[PDB]
Amino acid sequence: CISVKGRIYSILKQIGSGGSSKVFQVLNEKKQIYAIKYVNLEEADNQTLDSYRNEIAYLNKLQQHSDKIIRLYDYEITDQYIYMVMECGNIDLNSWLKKKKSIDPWERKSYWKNMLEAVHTIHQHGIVHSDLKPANFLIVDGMLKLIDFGIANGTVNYMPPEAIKDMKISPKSDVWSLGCILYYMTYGKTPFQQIINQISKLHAIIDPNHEIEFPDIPEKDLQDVLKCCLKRDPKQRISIPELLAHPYVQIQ
Ligand SMILES: COc1cc(S(C)(=O)=O)ccc1Nc1nc2ccc(-c3ccc(NC(=O)[C@H](C)c4ccc(F)cc4)cc3)cn2n1
Ligand SMILES: [Cl-]
Repeated sequence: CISVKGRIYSILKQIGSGGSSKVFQVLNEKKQIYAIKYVNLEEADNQTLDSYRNEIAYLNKLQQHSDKIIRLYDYEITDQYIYMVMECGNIDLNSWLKKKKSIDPWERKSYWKNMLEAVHTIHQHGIVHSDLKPANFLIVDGMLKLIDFGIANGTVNYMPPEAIKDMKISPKSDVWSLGCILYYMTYGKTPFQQIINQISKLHAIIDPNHEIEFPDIPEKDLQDVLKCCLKRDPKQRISIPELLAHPYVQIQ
């Protein structure tokens, strides 16, 4: 059992395991299920501490706004630890993408509508996630949900081109990454999943004369979204507001 704000939660099991953190499935007093995230601050430098405070502040704040942000029922913070008590998932996306070989199309689209609402609402509060990946979303009553904001602190397929020339972050960056996910969700893999040598996989992402391949398919709209989501020049890439009005999410 765990105590947050003098409330007892019988642990049912581990679900998540970071270096300094855990996620637990958990029964409350009335034996309703919840996920609780534990973070251990014992070893946490001052920025890492501010990053946590910020992510939490912003996750706290976007409760009102969107059911597509992971619900957060309560939290405690202390110099030693953090507990966050949250609605409990079925499974993350990275998980659910690996097993599924064949995806119903009215359900891929429902999930895409869900990703757009979520990322739309963080863009409206000046949050660019800057590292979107399926890990960052969670299925919850068949509804897809964002669980973090890329503020707090090993795949590389979802990385947008402009990211690689950091070496300035516009919400377009997120659109690329949502792209990369949607691509996997229709062509069973990410765009640069074939190019295993990483030094060159980076070179492919930035190269305009390199051509991402979009197999012709039944939903032409969906083919259009992916091409528009994966334009290298971010000012030519399609905005979240644009994507929300695209036939693909609009035509029934
Ligand atoms: C059976 O349940 C399952 C099973 C399987 S599995 C093993 O089948 O793949 C998989 C999943 C579930 N459920 C589940 N439910 C929930 C609810 C909430 C979250 C959740 C919410 C927010 C965060 N936030 C953060 O990690 C960020 C980085 C953060 C936030 C605050 C900080 F101070 C520091 C960092 C992270 C996780 C995760 N899960 N996961
Ligand atoms: Cl509660």
